[PDB]
Order: sequence, then C-alpha cells, then structure tokens
Amino acid sequence: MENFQKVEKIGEGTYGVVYKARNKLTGEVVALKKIRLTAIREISLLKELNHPNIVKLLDVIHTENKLYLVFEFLHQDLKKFMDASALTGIPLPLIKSYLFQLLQGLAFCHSHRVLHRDLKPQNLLINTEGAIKLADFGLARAFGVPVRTYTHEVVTLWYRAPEILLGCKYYSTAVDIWSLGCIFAEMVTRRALFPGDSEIDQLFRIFRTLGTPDEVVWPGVTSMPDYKPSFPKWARQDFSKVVPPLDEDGRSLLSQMLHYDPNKRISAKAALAHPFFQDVTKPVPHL
Ligand SMILES: Cc1nc2ccccn2c1-c1ccnc(Nc2ccc(OC[C@@H](O)CN(C)C)cc2)n1
Repeated sequence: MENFQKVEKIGEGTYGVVYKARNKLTGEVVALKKIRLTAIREISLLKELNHPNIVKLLDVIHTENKLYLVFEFLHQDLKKFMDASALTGIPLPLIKSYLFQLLQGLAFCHSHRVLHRDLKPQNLLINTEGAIKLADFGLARAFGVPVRTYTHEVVTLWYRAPEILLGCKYYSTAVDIWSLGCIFAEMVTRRALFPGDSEIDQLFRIFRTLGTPDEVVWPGVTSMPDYKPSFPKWARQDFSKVVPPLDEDGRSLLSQMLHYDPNKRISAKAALAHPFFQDVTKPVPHL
C-alpha cells in the first residue's frame, strides 16, 4: 500500500472498494481492490487461473486486517456500456463477440473446476479493442455471496440460477451458464430478462417465462429444499416473444443456456461449438 499511488476511486464491489492505482516503483497502472477483513489460500490460488478472457489477478497482499487484490486495469464495465447503448442497442456482431469471449472464459475456469457463481454486467469488463473479461472469478467460493454488499447495497438476484433459488447446496458450473444466458438476453433486448426484487419474485418471474418446472423437465425438482407444491403453474412462453430481434441460432443457444435441469443445460464448451458462432467476428466497440 505504501507501494501504490491511488489515482481515483473507480467503484464499489461486493466485498470492497476499488481504486485505479499506479505502482510507485514499477509505474504499472492497476485496479486495486481493498477488502476490510482458508479464504487467503483459495484466493491466492487464483493467481494461476490465467486466461485472455479472465481479468488478470496480479497479486494478493494480506496486511493489517485488510486483503488487497491487485488486478490488471480495464477501461470500463459492461453495465455502463449497456446503459449508454439503451437508445440504440449494442450491434448484434458485438454482442456475439462478447458472448463468444465470455464463454471461452467460462470454459477455461470450469475446466479447472472453478466457478464464478455471481456473474452480472458489473463484473464483466471491456477495453477499447473489443475484448471482454470476467472479473471476481473465485471470490464467491472464498467469501460467500452475501445478501448485501459491504456498503449495504442489495446484491442483485436477476442472474441467479433456479437451483440456487430452490435451495440446492451443491451447485455446478451450470449456474454460470444460466447467468450468462440472462446477460445475453439483456444485451439483445436492452431490458433485464428476470428483474426480481425478492427470491420468490425472481423465481415466479422465471416461471412465468419458462413455465413452472415439474418432474418431466427437471427430475428431482419437487424434492428440492425450497420447492413448494403450492407454486402457481404457469405455461411456458415461446422464445420468439422473450428475445425477439434475435435470430433462430441465437434463440436456440439461449434456450439451451436456460434449461431448468442443470444437468441438461448446455456447457460452455458445447456452447462455443454452437452454430450461432459460425460467423463470429471481433468488432471494435463504439464507446
Ligand atoms: C475487479 C473489479 N471489481 C470492481 C468493482 C467495481 C468497479 C471496478 N471493479 C474492478 C475492476 C478491475 C479492473 N478494471 C476495472 N475497470 C473499471 C474502470 C472504470 C470503471 O468505471 C467508473 C466510471 O465509469 C463511473 N463512475 C462515475 C461511477 C469501472 C471499471 N475495474
């Protein structure tokens, strides 16, 4: 910390504040997250989890009842880009590029048995070249996903997999594919797919769109800890209605990313092979 010149506050994460900084000795420009504090061991392991579509974790500094995470610096987050693109939309080829790259990042982490578990537009970071990277990979497993952040902000439920909401204790890499599918839809329509404002509102929003799950589509669902037989039974909607602009390859991939049964939900690796990415390219974003 005596080693970093703080440049400016860039924001507030789930666990702590984030600063743009300059290493006072190497002159490296970084993003510095400061967390007011097994977690150290696990976080420290993430330094080897390196991929072009994962935000580089340069260093972990544990001193004085604080845990500092030193990240490579990216230009901005995807949420801000989506917000600035509200009136016109992010062009389809760029959406497809970002999804392709994000899936590469998931496939890498999942191959090493590391899940994110709390993906959302805010922790997807982009640069001016056309790249997109996943941040905060592995921090959920180390700290848990709390109800409120360190600043008492509500942690969003919009991207939470149904198996998590139904109280499953052992989630799989499928939870990240769900979240990523919800973000995909949001980029395409310029509205959140499932903007729930409580756990049951989140669940019932999913159900009104995808249909109330049963034993036919999801074996074991009725025996999950928070399943109630009294859940209203809603009919499944046609995807044609859910994400309309989107062509059939797009809808096919999204429907497979939103399968109820985690065991049937498409893997990141299988998703990369999907015909939607036949014509994928790497456009430069208009920021
Ligand atoms: C890892 C990480 N966590 C967070 C949490 C909040 C904000 C940033 N981060 C990062 C992080 C890591 C690497 N690079 C970046 N870049 C970055 C830069 C500027 C950003 O925007 C701030 C302004 O656009 C808006 N401001 C007025 C609120 C956001 C992210 N963020």
